[PDB]
Amino acid sequence: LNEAMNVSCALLSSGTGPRPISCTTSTTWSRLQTQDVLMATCVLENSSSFSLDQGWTLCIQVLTSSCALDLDSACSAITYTIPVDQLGPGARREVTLPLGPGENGGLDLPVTV
Amino acid sequence: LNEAMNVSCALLSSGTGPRPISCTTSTTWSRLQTQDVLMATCVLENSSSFSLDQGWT
Repeated sequence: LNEAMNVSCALLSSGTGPRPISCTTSTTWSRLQTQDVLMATCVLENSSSFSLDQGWTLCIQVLTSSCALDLDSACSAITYTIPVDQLGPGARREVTLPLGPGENGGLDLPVTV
Repeated sequence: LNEAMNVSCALLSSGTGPRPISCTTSTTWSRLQTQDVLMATCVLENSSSFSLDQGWT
């Protein structure tokens, strides 16, 4: 818990550029069967010493085009979770989760992860 | 049909180089969510003049 307290103070306070923990998200184009699909590498980095012990998890959420359409959409959003296990200093792990065309180039674009 | 028979004869023939229609495969490791996957790209190439019009698969 003390490691968690130090980490939480690090993230929330110190209103500077470099935080100890970060998650940079890129986009990429990869080929599956014949299609091209978009991918999001979300790369989590631990630049500090605090070493996220256990009972930390990583909750990515991928929100489509944002508006209050009357009927609803079949998938308002998607969520993925991953338990982070050790993640000591300087380490990093990487998660490719797609955004790709929904069934007929079906990709409205602002899309926020 | 004539174009088909010509492609067929070229493909069945021996020339010491697979000219008319070739298909290479090549392995590439990719990434899906957490686990690395092994994919095979199969590139089909037409070198010769013969057009594979509708009817081939």
